[PDB]
Amino acid sequence: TSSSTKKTQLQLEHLLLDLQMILNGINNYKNPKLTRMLTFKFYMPKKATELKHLQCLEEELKKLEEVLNLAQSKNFHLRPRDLISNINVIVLELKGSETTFMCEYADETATIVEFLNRWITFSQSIISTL
Repeated sequence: TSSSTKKTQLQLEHLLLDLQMILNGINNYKNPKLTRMLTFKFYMPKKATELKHLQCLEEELKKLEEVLNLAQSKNFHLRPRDLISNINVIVLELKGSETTFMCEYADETATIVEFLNRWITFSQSIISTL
């Protein structure tokens, strides 16, 4: 692979790992607020096959932050503000130069777990196809 491909694969892995960390940290037998967190409704991408589709993740990060404020502080090195800001920086760069592309959402909302599963899968998939 090229150097550009490799650094994109690296940004995507860093994105992956932070999304993974959030999901593991909230979705476990020990989190007494998981039930409450699952009541929130995340918008989902209609299609997520290309880096520009990360726009759909970006637009949900404020919501993600709000839900993460219910999590166990002890499960995260960073405060949710700082973790989400890091994800935001990576997403902004990975999605590419913003055209007239606002992203297209599915009608069905999803729990935080479904939402994070979608984006982790998306990231794993794109790494594999670069």
